[PDB]
Amino acid sequence: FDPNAWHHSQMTTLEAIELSRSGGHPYSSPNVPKGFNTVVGFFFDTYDWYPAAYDDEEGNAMKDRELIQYEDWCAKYARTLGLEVKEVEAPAALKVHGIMALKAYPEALLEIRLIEM
Amino acid sequence: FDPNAWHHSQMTTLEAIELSRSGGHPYSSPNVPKGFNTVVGFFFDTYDWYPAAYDDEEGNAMKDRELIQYEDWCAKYARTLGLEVKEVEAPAALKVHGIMALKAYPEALLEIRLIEM
Repeated sequence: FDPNAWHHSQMTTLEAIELSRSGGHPYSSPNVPKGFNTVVGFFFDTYDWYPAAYDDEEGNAMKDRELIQYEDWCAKYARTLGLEVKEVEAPAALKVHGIMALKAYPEALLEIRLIEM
Repeated sequence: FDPNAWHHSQMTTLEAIELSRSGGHPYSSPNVPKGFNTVVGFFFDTYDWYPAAYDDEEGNAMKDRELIQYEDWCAKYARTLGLEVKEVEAPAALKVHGIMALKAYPEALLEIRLIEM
């Protein structure tokens, strides 16, 4: 374990630790229109991120079987319900895995899937 | 057994039995636009109705605690999501309790609450 190593969250290990202790996370997208969020963003806005969360995935949250399911569900119901879906820039921690952009869904839809079910 | 005694579903006892045996129910509304349905309509379109279902309520399905919850849920999320909500004529089995109209929600919204949850 090295303190100075670059963490897969695209910051120093120390910075990752400070970020997690402050209740933050690295997976928020920039310039997300108000009332929208990405699945991964809303998930860690709700639940706690800890630096070792995606060690096995080398930081690629979008390999999480849990988050993939949520993403598939949100895509499905936003379409059948005629909801607006926005495209937003991926966070650096996902840009480094080849994900350039993410779908952002209405927060009410995320609330149903991520909190109620 | 009186086959011609009036059932609270607003048909003869015999008629209610025959309707139940054919997989029908008395709680559908007339002239519901395609892709919409009421809570009570969708519920019994999904699950089996039997004549004695609402003996205790003298046929007022909208006194069912479950169905009240589903209705409250759909009104809440239809509003927050900005979904279209239509007003439709109540079926006779509810007009007899003073309910003149029911709210009709998008079928996708009903699928979530009544089947997935």
